[PDB]
Amino acid sequence: ECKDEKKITEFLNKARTGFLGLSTNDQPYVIPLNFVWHNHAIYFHGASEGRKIKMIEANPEVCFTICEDLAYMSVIIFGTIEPVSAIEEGTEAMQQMLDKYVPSLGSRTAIYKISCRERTAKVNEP
Amino acid sequence: ECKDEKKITEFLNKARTGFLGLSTNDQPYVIPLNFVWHNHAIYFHGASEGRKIKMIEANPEVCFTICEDLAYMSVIIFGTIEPVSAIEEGTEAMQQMLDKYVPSLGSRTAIYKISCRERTAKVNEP
Ligand SMILES: Cc1cc2nc3c(=O)[nH]c(=O)nc-3n(C[C@H](O)[C@H](O)[C@H](O)COP(=O)(O)OP(=O)(O)OC[C@H]3O[C@@H](n4cnc5c(N)ncnc54)[C@H](O)[C@@H]3O)c2cc1C
Ligand SMILES: Cc1cc2nc3c(=O)[nH]c(=O)nc-3n(C[C@H](O)[C@H](O)[C@H](O)COP(=O)(O)OP(=O)(O)OC[C@H]3O[C@@H](n4cnc5c(N)ncnc54)[C@H](O)[C@@H]3O)c2cc1C
Ligand code: NA
Ligand code: NA
Repeated sequence: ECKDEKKITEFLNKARTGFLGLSTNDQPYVIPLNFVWHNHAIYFHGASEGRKIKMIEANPEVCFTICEDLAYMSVIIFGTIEPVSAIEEGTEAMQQMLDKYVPSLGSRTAIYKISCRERTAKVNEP
Repeated sequence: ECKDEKKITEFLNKARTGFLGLSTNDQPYVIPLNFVWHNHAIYFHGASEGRKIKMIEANPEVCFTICEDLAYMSVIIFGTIEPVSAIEEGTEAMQQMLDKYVPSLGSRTAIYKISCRERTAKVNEP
């Protein structure tokens, strides 16, 4: 039931893959995504078309769950998602990603931002 | 947009962690779980108390997403979840898990079963 803000941040900076949970009606949908943790927020680059985007336009309340090694730590982030229009925020977040992953989603894409309303972390046995 | 039933099965047998997506109202909740793929279904052992179980009793329509290495493969499973009362199905599934993970959730637990109504797989670049 962890609460060490530096450990979590380190984890959120290193973790490669996160799982975005959406729902319209009572029908959940969970997809893996590359992401960066920046500001007090999760950003990812994504095609601005698809099931994920229909659901978001319908219901921007989302969940983002990350879980990995360095016993297992898992973080869950609740908040609301929205596409980024701020050019510089958008550009920072993109550079932050290349730096993270590299130190076609093709036609029409955008940067998306989940504002961290609530966050919970846990360390787990097996 | 893969469709090789043997490759997927091999993947579902080996993958360590899955992500269970639930919703009540328009509020998603995603948690990581140990699991086995058996029958045409996902089973896991879990405490029969907690947020996960309140939501399930309210809305048994769920999503289960698995994503890992052996380029990246990701599988999404849609279906309905329910606790297992069948003693032998329950016992097979439990043995299947020990064999998978080992070849406190404490008080009150159960085996849960997501019946695979629909399944989709994908292989991904980065
Ligand atoms: C490790 C990894 C990293 C990824 N990183 C990113 C990224 O940063 N940005 C990004 O946009 N995408 C990323 N993806 C793919 C991401 O899941 C896509 O956005 C998603 O696959 C397509 O989204 P959609 O809802 O618009 O798809 P749609 O094409 O509209 O999906 C419709 C149907 O296709 C199936 N489906 C969709 N996605 C998947 C999936 N991933 N696996 C199995 N079935 C699926 C579902 O059954 C769904 O109902 C990554 C995937 C992996 C595995
Ligand atoms: C890799 C790994 C494997 C796991 N395998 C299993 C397993 O097979 N069976 C099992 O029951 N559990 C497993 N867990 C833990 C699983 O997530 C628990 O069921 C869950 O953590 C508690 O479920 P709940 O909704 O009843 O929790 P509750 O205690 O009722 O949760 C209430 C609040 O706690 C927070 N929270 C709950 N779970 C997590 C979490 N995992 N990470 C961060 N915050 C959380 C959320 O903010 C939530 O709103 C595993 C976890 C990890 C990381
Ligand atoms: Na993972
Ligand atoms: Na994973």
